[PDB]
Amino acid sequence: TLHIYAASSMTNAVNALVADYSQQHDVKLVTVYGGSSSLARQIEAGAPADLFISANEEWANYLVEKGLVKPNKVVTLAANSLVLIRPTAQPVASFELQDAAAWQTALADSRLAVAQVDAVPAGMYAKQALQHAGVWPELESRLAQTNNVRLALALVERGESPLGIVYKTDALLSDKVTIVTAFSAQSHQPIRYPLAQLNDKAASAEWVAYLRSDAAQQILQRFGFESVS
Repeated sequence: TLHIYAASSMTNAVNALVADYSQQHDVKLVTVYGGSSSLARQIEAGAPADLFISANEEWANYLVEKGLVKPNKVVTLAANSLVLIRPTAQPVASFELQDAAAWQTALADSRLAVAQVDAVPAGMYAKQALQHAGVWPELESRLAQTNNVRLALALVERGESPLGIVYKTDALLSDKVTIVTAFSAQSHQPIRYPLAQLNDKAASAEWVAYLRSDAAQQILQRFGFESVS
């Protein structure tokens, strides 16, 4: 039994990857999805985990620093971009991201859906982008912060939040939301997903080899992830 801990934004792609792999190989792959920060802290506490996929470099390096992953057992798997979404049934024309007043008009009496901004990668990237737009001090007090990016997505899908900040890949799989605009590359740190191998089991190594292979990369591309050079 292999235990894979993966950022919530990886839910669908890892499910697809497990499915593809599981036909050629007689191994039981068990998956746990959640915010990358929470997953990492669970692993640090001793949770059985063979592999970890984070939505930022920092949480995988956290495990290296603590001595639970060797530095050469982390490889970058994929990249993403960050988007502003709305519920499909609630239209809002795009606006100047640096226009704090246009944010407060779109929000109206609601809150901006984001993952927890201090620790969850999607929240950290959101905060960076809003800081870069020059609108953070205004929006600071108008967030609905969730434990992971998929819970942020769901607030928007339900129409509870009229705007949210998620990854491009999260929007792409949902018909209940529409992309308002994408944040610029300059607005946040490049979104990169490391894959950390937490032990030397042969099965962990063969999984990693598959995840780095062309077959796995084609699946990640189809779910909307970006390649890394």
